[PDB]
Amino acid sequence: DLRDNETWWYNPSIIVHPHWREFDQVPDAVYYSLGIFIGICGIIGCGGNGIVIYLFTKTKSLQTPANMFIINLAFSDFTFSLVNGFPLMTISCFLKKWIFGFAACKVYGFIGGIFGFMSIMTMAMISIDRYNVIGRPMAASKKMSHRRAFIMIIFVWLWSVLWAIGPIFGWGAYTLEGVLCNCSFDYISRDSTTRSNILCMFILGFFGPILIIFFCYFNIVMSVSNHEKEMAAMAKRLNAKELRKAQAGANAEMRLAKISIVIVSQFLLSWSPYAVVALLAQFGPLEWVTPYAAQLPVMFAKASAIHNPMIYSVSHPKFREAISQTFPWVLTCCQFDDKETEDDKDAETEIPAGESSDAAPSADAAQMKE
Ligand SMILES: *C/C=C(C)/C=C\C=C(C)\C=C\C1=C(C)CCCC1(C)C
Ligand SMILES: *C(=O)CCCCCCCCCCCCCCC
Ligand SMILES: *C(=O)CCCCCCCCCCCCCCC
Repeated sequence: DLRDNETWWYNPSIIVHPHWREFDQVPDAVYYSLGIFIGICGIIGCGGNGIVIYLFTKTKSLQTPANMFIINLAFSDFTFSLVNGFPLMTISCFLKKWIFGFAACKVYGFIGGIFGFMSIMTMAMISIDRYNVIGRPMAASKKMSHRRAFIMIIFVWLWSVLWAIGPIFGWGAYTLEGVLCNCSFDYISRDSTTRSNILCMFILGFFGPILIIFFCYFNIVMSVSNHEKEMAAMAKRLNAKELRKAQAGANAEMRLAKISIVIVSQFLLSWSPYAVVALLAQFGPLEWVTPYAAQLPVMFAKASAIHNPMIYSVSHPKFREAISQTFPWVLTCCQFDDKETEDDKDAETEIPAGESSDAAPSADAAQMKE
Protein backbone atom coordinates (compact mmCIF):
# COMPACT_ATOMS: atom_id res chain seq x y z
CA ASP A 1 0.00 0.00 0.00
CA LEU A 2 1.67 3.18 -1.40
CA ARG A 3 4.81 1.64 -3.04
CA ASP A 4 4.21 -2.08 -2.37
CA ASN A 5 7.08 -4.42 -1.43
CA GLU A 6 7.47 -7.97 -0.29
CA THR A 7 10.64 -9.35 -1.93
CA TRP A 8 12.52 -9.69 -5.17
CA TRP A 9 10.20 -12.36 -6.51
CA TYR A 10 7.14 -10.02 -6.39
CA ASN A 11 5.64 -9.53 -9.85
CA PRO A 12 2.66 -7.06 -9.99
CA SER A 13 0.70 -8.56 -12.88
CA ILE A 14 1.45 -12.28 -12.29
CA ILE A 15 0.39 -14.56 -9.42
CA VAL A 16 3.73 -16.23 -8.73
CA HIS A 17 3.35 -19.74 -7.31
CA PRO A 18 4.25 -20.01 -3.65
CA HIS A 19 6.86 -22.64 -4.51
CA TRP A 20 8.94 -20.24 -6.60
CA ARG A 21 8.84 -17.86 -3.65
CA GLU A 22 10.01 -20.16 -0.86
CA PHE A 23 13.58 -19.90 -2.18
CA ASP A 24 16.20 -17.25 -1.86
CA GLN A 25 17.02 -15.12 -4.87
CA VAL A 26 19.42 -16.24 -7.56
CA PRO A 27 22.57 -14.01 -8.02
CA ASP A 28 22.87 -11.02 -10.37
CA ALA A 29 25.13 -13.01 -12.71
CA VAL A 30 22.89 -16.01 -13.50
CA TYR A 31 20.12 -13.66 -14.57
CA TYR A 32 22.48 -11.85 -16.92
CA SER A 33 23.80 -15.18 -18.17
CA LEU A 34 20.23 -16.38 -18.54
CA GLY A 35 19.92 -13.21 -20.53
CA ILE A 36 23.07 -13.30 -22.66
CA PHE A 37 22.59 -17.04 -23.00
CA ILE A 38 19.08 -16.92 -24.42
CA GLY A 39 20.01 -13.92 -26.50
CA ILE A 40 22.52 -16.03 -28.33
CA CYS A 41 19.63 -18.41 -29.20
CA GLY A 42 17.50 -15.63 -30.53
CA ILE A 43 20.26 -14.82 -32.98
CA ILE A 44 21.53 -18.24 -33.95
CA GLY A 45 18.05 -19.72 -34.24
CA CYS A 46 16.26 -16.96 -36.06
CA GLY A 47 19.35 -17.07 -38.16
CA GLY A 48 19.42 -20.66 -39.26
CA ASN A 49 15.68 -21.10 -39.60
CA GLY A 50 15.47 -17.88 -41.59
CA ILE A 51 18.23 -19.02 -43.92
CA VAL A 52 16.78 -22.46 -44.04
CA ILE A 53 13.42 -21.00 -44.99
CA TYR A 54 15.20 -18.76 -47.52
CA LEU A 55 17.16 -21.54 -49.16
CA PHE A 56 14.58 -24.28 -49.27
CA THR A 57 11.98 -21.82 -50.51
CA LYS A 58 14.06 -20.40 -53.35
CA THR A 59 16.66 -23.02 -54.45
CA LYS A 60 15.07 -24.91 -57.37
CA SER A 61 16.90 -28.18 -56.62
CA LEU A 62 14.72 -28.38 -53.52
CA GLN A 63 11.06 -27.85 -54.43
CA THR A 64 10.47 -31.51 -53.42
CA PRO A 65 7.05 -31.67 -51.62
CA ALA A 66 8.71 -33.60 -48.81
CA ASN A 67 10.80 -30.56 -47.96
CA MET A 68 7.86 -28.27 -47.37
CA PHE A 69 8.16 -29.97 -44.06
CA ILE A 70 11.70 -28.82 -43.51
CA ILE A 71 10.26 -25.40 -44.19
CA ASN A 72 7.52 -25.85 -41.65
CA LEU A 73 10.02 -26.94 -39.02
CA ALA A 74 12.50 -24.21 -39.84
CA PHE A 75 9.45 -22.00 -39.39
CA SER A 76 8.16 -23.30 -36.06
CA ASP A 77 11.49 -23.33 -34.34
CA PHE A 78 12.02 -19.79 -35.61
CA THR A 79 8.88 -18.25 -34.20
CA PHE A 80 9.61 -20.08 -31.05
CA SER A 81 13.09 -18.59 -30.72
CA LEU A 82 11.87 -15.20 -31.88
CA VAL A 83 9.24 -15.03 -29.17
CA ASN A 84 10.62 -17.35 -26.44
CA GLY A 85 13.87 -15.55 -26.94
CA PHE A 86 14.21 -11.80 -27.37
CA PRO A 87 12.75 -9.45 -26.43
CA LEU A 88 10.67 -10.93 -23.62
CA MET A 89 12.87 -13.36 -21.68
CA THR A 90 16.16 -11.56 -22.19
CA ILE A 91 14.85 -8.35 -20.68
CA SER A 92 12.96 -10.00 -17.86
CA CYS A 93 16.39 -11.44 -17.18
CA PHE A 94 18.47 -8.26 -17.49
CA LEU A 95 16.04 -6.81 -14.97
CA LYS A 96 15.51 -9.78 -12.62
CA LYS A 97 11.77 -9.16 -13.25
CA TRP A 98 9.18 -9.84 -16.00
CA ILE A 99 8.29 -6.34 -17.30
CA PHE A 100 5.71 -7.52 -19.77
CA GLY A 101 1.95 -8.07 -19.50
CA PHE A 102 0.16 -10.96 -17.81
CA ALA A 103 -1.12 -11.92 -21.21
CA ALA A 104 2.47 -11.38 -22.28
CA CYS A 105 3.29 -14.28 -20.05
CA LYS A 106 0.31 -16.28 -21.28
CA VAL A 107 1.37 -15.99 -24.91
CA TYR A 108 5.07 -16.46 -24.48
CA GLY A 109 4.12 -19.98 -23.50
CA PHE A 110 1.34 -20.74 -25.91
CA ILE A 111 3.82 -19.88 -28.68
CA GLY A 112 6.50 -22.20 -27.35
CA GLY A 113 3.57 -24.48 -26.82
CA ILE A 114 2.46 -24.68 -30.40
CA PHE A 115 5.93 -24.53 -31.70
CA GLY A 116 7.31 -27.26 -29.51
CA PHE A 117 4.59 -29.62 -30.62
CA MET A 118 4.96 -28.33 -34.12
CA SER A 119 8.61 -29.19 -34.47
CA ILE A 120 8.15 -32.59 -32.85
CA MET A 121 4.86 -33.53 -34.49
CA THR A 122 6.37 -32.44 -37.79
CA MET A 123 9.39 -34.76 -37.56
CA ALA A 124 6.77 -37.43 -37.42
CA MET A 125 5.40 -36.30 -40.77
CA ILE A 126 8.90 -36.37 -42.21
CA SER A 127 9.50 -39.77 -40.71
CA ILE A 128 6.28 -40.84 -42.40
CA ASP A 129 7.82 -39.79 -45.69
CA ARG A 130 11.06 -41.68 -45.19
CA TYR A 131 9.05 -44.80 -44.49
CA ASN A 132 7.26 -44.32 -47.83
CA VAL A 133 10.67 -44.02 -49.50
CA ILE A 134 12.75 -46.58 -47.54
CA GLY A 135 10.86 -48.94 -45.17
CA ARG A 136 8.32 -50.20 -47.68
CA PRO A 137 9.75 -52.63 -50.29
CA MET A 138 11.34 -50.87 -53.29
CA ALA A 139 8.37 -51.98 -55.42
CA ALA A 140 5.72 -50.14 -53.35
CA SER A 141 7.51 -46.80 -52.61
CA LYS A 142 5.67 -43.47 -52.92
CA LYS A 143 7.62 -40.22 -52.86
CA MET A 144 5.92 -37.20 -51.27
CA SER A 145 3.36 -35.12 -53.22
CA HIS A 146 2.57 -31.38 -52.92
CA ARG A 147 -0.95 -32.52 -52.00
CA ARG A 148 -0.49 -35.05 -49.20
CA ALA A 149 2.22 -32.80 -47.80
CA PHE A 150 0.07 -29.68 -47.44
CA ILE A 151 -2.71 -31.72 -45.83
CA MET A 152 -0.34 -33.14 -43.26
CA ILE A 153 0.98 -29.69 -42.55
CA ILE A 154 -2.57 -28.61 -41.78
CA PHE A 155 -3.10 -31.74 -39.73
CA VAL A 156 0.01 -30.80 -37.90
CA TRP A 157 -0.96 -27.23 -37.29
CA LEU A 158 -4.54 -27.81 -36.00
CA TRP A 159 -2.90 -30.36 -33.75
CA SER A 160 0.14 -28.40 -32.62
CA VAL A 161 -2.30 -25.75 -31.49
CA LEU A 162 -5.05 -27.97 -30.06
CA TRP A 163 -2.90 -29.41 -27.26
CA ALA A 164 -1.41 -26.11 -26.24
CA ILE A 165 -4.57 -24.09 -26.50
CA GLY A 166 -5.96 -25.83 -23.44
CA PRO A 167 -4.39 -23.41 -20.91
CA ILE A 168 -5.70 -20.42 -22.88
CA PHE A 169 -9.10 -21.49 -21.58
CA GLY A 170 -8.26 -22.33 -17.93
CA TRP A 171 -7.62 -26.11 -18.42
CA GLY A 172 -4.10 -26.09 -17.07
CA ALA A 173 -2.46 -22.65 -17.32
CA TYR A 174 0.75 -20.73 -18.12
CA THR A 175 2.60 -18.59 -15.47
CA LEU A 176 6.16 -17.70 -14.48
CA GLU A 177 8.75 -20.30 -13.49
CA GLY A 178 12.32 -20.95 -12.58
CA VAL A 179 13.81 -17.61 -11.92
CA LEU A 180 10.54 -16.01 -12.90
CA CYS A 181 12.02 -14.44 -16.03
CA ASN A 182 10.68 -16.72 -18.70
CA CYS A 183 7.16 -18.06 -18.51
CA SER A 184 5.99 -21.66 -18.98
CA PHE A 185 3.12 -24.16 -18.44
CA ASP A 186 1.79 -24.95 -14.95
CA TYR A 187 3.25 -28.19 -13.71
CA ILE A 188 3.17 -27.29 -10.01
CA SER A 189 -0.54 -27.09 -8.93
CA ARG A 190 -1.82 -30.65 -8.73
CA ASP A 191 -5.55 -29.98 -8.97
CA SER A 192 -7.86 -32.12 -11.14
CA THR A 193 -8.06 -29.49 -13.87
CA THR A 194 -4.38 -28.60 -14.32
CA ARG A 195 -3.09 -32.13 -13.84
CA SER A 196 -5.65 -33.38 -16.38
CA ASN A 197 -4.30 -31.09 -19.13
CA ILE A 198 -0.69 -31.82 -18.23
CA LEU A 199 -1.11 -35.51 -18.99
CA CYS A 200 -2.80 -34.96 -22.31
CA MET A 201 0.11 -32.62 -23.14
CA PHE A 202 2.59 -35.47 -22.52
CA ILE A 203 0.63 -38.27 -24.22
CA LEU A 204 -0.87 -36.26 -26.96
CA GLY A 205 1.59 -33.50 -27.83
CA PHE A 206 4.64 -35.66 -27.23
CA PHE A 207 4.42 -39.41 -26.84
CA GLY A 208 1.74 -39.59 -29.50
CA PRO A 209 4.33 -38.42 -32.05
CA ILE A 210 7.25 -40.46 -30.64
CA LEU A 211 5.28 -43.67 -31.09
CA ILE A 212 4.98 -42.79 -34.77
CA ILE A 213 8.55 -41.68 -35.12
CA PHE A 214 9.86 -44.89 -33.58
CA PHE A 215 7.33 -46.99 -35.44
CA CYS A 216 8.99 -45.81 -38.65
CA TYR A 217 12.74 -45.84 -37.96
CA PHE A 218 12.30 -49.46 -36.96
CA ASN A 219 10.11 -50.55 -39.84
CA ILE A 220 12.88 -48.92 -41.87
CA VAL A 221 15.88 -50.36 -40.06
CA MET A 222 14.39 -53.87 -40.28
CA SER A 223 13.53 -53.51 -43.99
CA VAL A 224 17.17 -52.76 -44.88
CA SER A 225 18.06 -56.40 -44.27
CA ASN A 226 15.80 -57.04 -47.28
CA HIS A 227 17.26 -54.16 -49.31
CA GLU A 228 20.67 -55.74 -50.07
CA LYS A 229 18.93 -58.63 -51.88
CA GLU A 230 16.80 -56.09 -53.75
CA MET A 231 19.83 -53.88 -54.64
CA ALA A 232 21.79 -56.97 -55.77
CA ALA A 233 18.83 -58.96 -57.29
CA MET A 234 17.55 -56.03 -59.32
CA ALA A 235 21.25 -55.24 -59.81
CA LYS A 236 21.38 -58.17 -62.25
CA ARG A 237 18.57 -56.98 -64.58
CA LEU A 238 20.39 -53.65 -65.35
CA ASN A 239 23.10 -51.69 -67.24
CA ALA A 240 26.29 -50.16 -65.64
CA LYS A 241 24.71 -46.68 -65.29
CA GLU A 242 21.12 -47.51 -64.31
CA LEU A 243 22.39 -49.49 -61.29
CA ARG A 244 24.19 -46.44 -60.06
CA LYS A 245 20.94 -44.53 -60.57
CA ALA A 246 19.32 -47.17 -58.32
CA GLN A 247 21.99 -47.34 -55.66
CA ALA A 248 22.78 -43.63 -55.69
CA GLY A 249 19.08 -42.88 -55.37
CA ALA A 250 18.99 -45.43 -52.57
CA ASN A 251 22.22 -44.17 -51.00
CA ALA A 252 20.89 -40.61 -50.85
CA GLU A 253 17.36 -40.80 -49.47
CA MET A 254 19.03 -43.00 -46.87
CA ARG A 255 21.12 -40.04 -45.70
CA LEU A 256 18.08 -37.75 -45.52
CA ALA A 257 16.53 -40.32 -43.23
CA LYS A 258 19.81 -40.56 -41.28
CA ILE A 259 19.85 -36.83 -40.83
CA SER A 260 16.29 -36.51 -39.59
CA ILE A 261 17.17 -39.26 -37.16
CA VAL A 262 19.97 -37.15 -35.74
CA ILE A 263 17.35 -34.33 -35.35
CA VAL A 264 14.83 -36.40 -33.44
CA SER A 265 17.94 -37.42 -31.61
CA GLN A 266 18.36 -33.69 -30.92
CA PHE A 267 14.76 -32.87 -30.00
CA LEU A 268 14.45 -35.86 -27.66
CA LEU A 269 17.45 -34.89 -25.51
CA SER A 270 16.86 -31.20 -25.08
CA TRP A 271 13.28 -31.42 -23.98
CA SER A 272 12.97 -34.60 -21.91
CA PRO A 273 15.35 -33.51 -19.08
CA TYR A 274 13.15 -30.52 -18.37
CA ALA A 275 10.22 -32.78 -19.26
CA VAL A 276 11.40 -35.09 -16.52
CA VAL A 277 11.74 -32.18 -14.09
CA ALA A 278 8.15 -31.35 -15.03
CA LEU A 279 6.58 -34.63 -14.10
CA LEU A 280 8.68 -34.80 -10.96
CA ALA A 281 7.38 -31.45 -9.79
CA GLN A 282 3.91 -32.80 -10.72
CA PHE A 283 4.17 -36.18 -9.02
CA GLY A 284 7.21 -36.56 -6.73
CA PRO A 285 9.69 -34.60 -4.50
CA LEU A 286 8.53 -31.03 -5.13
CA GLU A 287 11.19 -30.08 -2.56
CA TRP A 288 13.76 -31.07 -5.20
CA VAL A 289 12.54 -28.85 -8.06
CA THR A 290 14.85 -25.99 -6.98
CA PRO A 291 15.50 -22.96 -9.20
CA TYR A 292 18.16 -24.63 -11.28
CA ALA A 293 16.07 -27.80 -11.23
CA ALA A 294 13.73 -26.10 -13.65
CA GLN A 295 15.49 -23.10 -15.20
CA LEU A 296 18.92 -24.60 -16.06
CA PRO A 297 17.18 -27.51 -17.92
CA VAL A 298 14.38 -25.48 -19.53
CA MET A 299 17.18 -23.63 -21.30
CA PHE A 300 18.65 -26.63 -23.10
CA ALA A 301 15.03 -27.39 -24.19
CA LYS A 302 14.24 -23.95 -25.60
CA ALA A 303 17.62 -24.20 -27.33
CA SER A 304 16.33 -27.30 -29.08
CA ALA A 305 14.80 -24.97 -31.60
CA ILE A 306 18.06 -23.75 -33.13
CA HIS A 307 20.11 -26.88 -33.86
CA ASN A 308 18.57 -28.28 -36.99
CA PRO A 309 20.16 -25.58 -39.14
CA MET A 310 23.59 -26.18 -37.61
CA ILE A 311 23.06 -29.92 -37.88
CA TYR A 312 21.96 -29.62 -41.54
CA SER A 313 24.87 -27.31 -42.27
CA VAL A 314 27.25 -30.18 -41.45
CA SER A 315 25.39 -32.97 -43.16
CA HIS A 316 22.75 -32.12 -45.79
CA PRO A 317 24.10 -32.01 -49.33
CA LYS A 318 21.83 -29.92 -51.61
CA PHE A 319 21.72 -27.43 -48.69
CA ARG A 320 25.43 -26.87 -48.27
CA GLU A 321 25.33 -26.48 -52.06
CA ALA A 322 23.12 -23.43 -51.73
CA ILE A 323 24.86 -22.19 -48.57
CA SER A 324 28.23 -21.96 -50.32
CA GLN A 325 26.86 -20.14 -53.37
CA THR A 326 25.24 -17.27 -51.49
CA PHE A 327 26.50 -17.72 -47.95
CA PRO A 328 29.80 -19.60 -47.83
CA TRP A 329 31.22 -17.60 -44.91
CA VAL A 330 29.00 -19.74 -42.73
CA LEU A 331 30.47 -23.00 -44.01
CA THR A 332 33.76 -21.47 -42.94
CA CYS A 333 34.38 -24.34 -40.48
CA CYS A 334 32.78 -27.15 -42.41
CA GLN A 335 33.51 -26.11 -46.03
CA PHE A 336 31.97 -27.50 -49.24
CA ASP A 337 33.41 -29.79 -52.00
CA ASP A 338 31.77 -30.45 -55.44
CA LYS A 339 31.91 -34.26 -54.64
CA GLU A 340 28.90 -34.79 -52.28
CA THR A 341 26.18 -33.59 -54.72
CA GLU A 342 27.12 -36.13 -57.40
CA ASP A 343 25.35 -38.98 -55.56
CA ASP A 344 22.12 -36.92 -55.81
CA LYS A 345 22.15 -35.45 -59.36
CA ASP A 346 22.46 -38.91 -60.98
CA ALA A 347 19.03 -39.54 -59.42
CA GLU A 348 17.63 -37.09 -61.98
CA THR A 349 18.93 -38.23 -65.40
CA GLU A 350 16.50 -39.20 -68.14
CA ILE A 351 15.35 -42.40 -70.03
CA PRO A 352 15.65 -42.79 -73.92
CA ALA A 353 18.12 -45.77 -74.41
CA GLY A 354 18.75 -48.16 -71.49
CA GLU A 355 16.76 -51.04 -69.82
CA SER A 356 13.89 -52.48 -71.94
CA SER A 357 13.25 -56.22 -71.35
CA ASP A 358 10.32 -58.30 -72.62
CA ALA A 359 8.42 -57.30 -69.43
CA ALA A 360 7.64 -53.57 -70.01
CA PRO A 361 7.26 -51.02 -67.02
CA SER A 362 4.52 -48.59 -65.56
CA ALA A 363 5.16 -47.86 -61.77
CA ASP A 364 2.20 -45.98 -59.89
CA ALA A 365 3.89 -42.82 -58.33
CA ALA A 366 1.84 -39.51 -58.10
CA GLN A 367 1.61 -38.39 -61.80
CA MET A 368 -2.16 -37.69 -61.88
CA LYS A 369 -3.33 -34.58 -63.79
CA GLU A 370 -6.95 -33.42 -64.36
C1 LIG B 1 10.25 -21.82 -22.32
C2 LIG B 1 8.83 -21.94 -22.28
C3 LIG B 1 8.29 -23.12 -22.46
C4 LIG B 1 9.14 -24.35 -22.73
C5 LIG B 1 6.82 -23.26 -22.48
C6 LIG B 1 5.97 -24.23 -22.77
C7 LIG B 1 6.28 -25.63 -23.10
C8 LIG B 1 5.44 -26.61 -23.46
C9 LIG B 1 3.99 -26.41 -23.66
C10 LIG B 1 5.92 -27.97 -23.58
C11 LIG B 1 5.39 -29.10 -23.84
C12 LIG B 1 6.31 -30.31 -23.86
C13 LIG B 1 7.76 -30.32 -23.86
C14 LIG B 1 8.62 -29.08 -23.85
C15 LIG B 1 8.54 -31.63 -23.83
C16 LIG B 1 7.76 -32.82 -23.51
C17 LIG B 1 6.41 -32.90 -24.19
C18 LIG B 1 5.54 -31.66 -23.78
C19 LIG B 1 4.40 -31.76 -24.70
C20 LIG B 1 5.02 -31.73 -22.29
C1 LIG C 1 34.46 -22.53 -36.68
O1 LIG C 1 35.06 -22.89 -35.64
C2 LIG C 1 33.05 -22.01 -36.56
C3 LIG C 1 32.65 -21.72 -35.13
C4 LIG C 1 33.43 -20.57 -34.53
C5 LIG C 1 33.09 -20.40 -33.07
C6 LIG C 1 32.90 -18.93 -32.76
C7 LIG C 1 31.56 -18.66 -32.09
C8 LIG C 1 31.64 -18.83 -30.57
C9 LIG C 1 30.33 -18.39 -29.90
C10 LIG C 1 30.08 -16.88 -30.06
C11 LIG C 1 28.60 -16.59 -30.32
C12 LIG C 1 28.37 -15.26 -31.07
C13 LIG C 1 28.83 -14.03 -30.27
C14 LIG C 1 28.22 -12.74 -30.83
C15 LIG C 1 29.04 -11.49 -30.50
C16 LIG C 1 29.10 -11.18 -29.02
C1 LIG D 1 30.29 -25.26 -40.15
O1 LIG D 1 31.14 -24.50 -39.65
C2 LIG D 1 29.12 -25.73 -39.35
C3 LIG D 1 28.85 -24.90 -38.10
C4 LIG D 1 29.69 -25.40 -36.93
C5 LIG D 1 29.14 -24.98 -35.58
C6 LIG D 1 29.99 -23.91 -34.89
C7 LIG D 1 29.85 -24.03 -33.38
C8 LIG D 1 29.40 -22.74 -32.70
C9 LIG D 1 28.19 -23.03 -31.83
C10 LIG D 1 28.24 -22.25 -30.52
C11 LIG D 1 27.65 -23.07 -29.37
C12 LIG D 1 28.69 -23.94 -28.66
C13 LIG D 1 28.98 -23.42 -27.24
C14 LIG D 1 29.37 -24.55 -26.27
C15 LIG D 1 28.20 -24.91 -25.36
C16 LIG D 1 28.04 -26.41 -25.17
